[PDB]
Amino acid sequence: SNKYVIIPAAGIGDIPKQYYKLNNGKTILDNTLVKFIDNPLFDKIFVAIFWNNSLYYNHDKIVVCNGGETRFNSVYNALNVIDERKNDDWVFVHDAARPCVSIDSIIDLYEQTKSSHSQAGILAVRAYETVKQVTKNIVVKTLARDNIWLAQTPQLSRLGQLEKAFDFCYSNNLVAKVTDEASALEMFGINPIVVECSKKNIKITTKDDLEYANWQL
Amino acid sequence: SNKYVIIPAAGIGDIPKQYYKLNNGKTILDNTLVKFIDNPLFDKIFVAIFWNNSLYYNHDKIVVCNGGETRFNSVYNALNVIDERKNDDWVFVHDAARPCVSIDSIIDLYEQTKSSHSQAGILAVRAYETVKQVTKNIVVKTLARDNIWLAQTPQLSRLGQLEKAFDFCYSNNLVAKVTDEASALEMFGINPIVVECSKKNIKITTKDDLEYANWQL
Repeated sequence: SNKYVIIPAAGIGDIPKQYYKLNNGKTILDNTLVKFIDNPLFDKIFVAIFWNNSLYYNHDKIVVCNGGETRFNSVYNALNVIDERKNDDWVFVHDAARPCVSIDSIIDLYEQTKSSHSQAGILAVRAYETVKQVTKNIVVKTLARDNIWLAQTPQLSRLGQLEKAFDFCYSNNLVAKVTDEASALEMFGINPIVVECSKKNIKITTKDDLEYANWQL
Repeated sequence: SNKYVIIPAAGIGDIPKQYYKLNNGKTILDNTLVKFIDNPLFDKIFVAIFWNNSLYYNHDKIVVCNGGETRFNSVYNALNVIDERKNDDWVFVHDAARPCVSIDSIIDLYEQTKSSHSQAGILAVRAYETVKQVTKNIVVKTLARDNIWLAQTPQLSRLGQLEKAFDFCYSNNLVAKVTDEASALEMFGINPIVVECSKKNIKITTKDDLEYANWQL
């Protein structure tokens, strides 16, 4: 089957953070697109968001499409733009700002997911710190240990089932409750496997993990 | 009032990970003890666990005491060993393996906590990644966004109320449900404030964050 990557734009929730030339004059989005562009495992990459002058990519593998109100919508759109898509194709949804994901992790994810009952999987890191929930800088609830992970991307699923979960969530107005790809699947009744990546795989939100990203290399 | 620091041993759950000379021949525990040893804000530090030959500290500010079956117990013990303790003293419980916490954060925590209704506070980082819960490497549940933080230490509380929460949790067999200091307080009916630290403040569990720790410096 074919392997597709969807890379969403996100501001949820002028000049998106993803046009940020970080180190080596290398745009934060472009550095991410690299690991999938230069990899024959991925057939097409759907970048959803004036992209003429982004500009680094009017590349063969790259297909641009219309981002939406939310991450969910951008991914939904991207799915809807995959012509000649088949139920058994593969979709990796990935953060525009994670150019630190390792190849070993992506491979582990694909293989393990491919042999799973679910046919869905996410990269994830285990949570050893206590998860709290907070209202107005006050701790309102706490989570009992220990089966807790923070989800990292790529998140991977067979295409057909992913589209059905998305249609299900959209048509039932569960979009706001949707956070990652896995949560859409779970609401649809599909529970993805978890594949441990490295804490080195982080999303670039702050100036601090930007530093981590540079010392990363 | 007096400011006490409790630093627990933890293996939960021969030669504890805390006798690990990391960089500069500087033991992971010792590097942590540094930020509190060399700071006049802290009056005494209780290190709970053959400590003669640990060895770097038979120091003035340092008091050793008997660690327990769990982190809860080690802290409980340490509380019970604070002679001349007063209800309005302060207790910072801190991870033996976080020598990366910044002074600014500790100060922010103390001040904000001191002027709060709770008189308890924790350092914390916001969670932007989706929190999952997992059984047998399979995602069983997911958390709806977005009021989610991972708790980091120090965790800080007035002494009296902390002892009452601990007595309450012990005497009601809630110890296994206890994860951090804040969770003991919450079960006691006290909700701590949250003070945002930096993602740079991490616990040394892996070889990867050990690398982060060295590039940290």
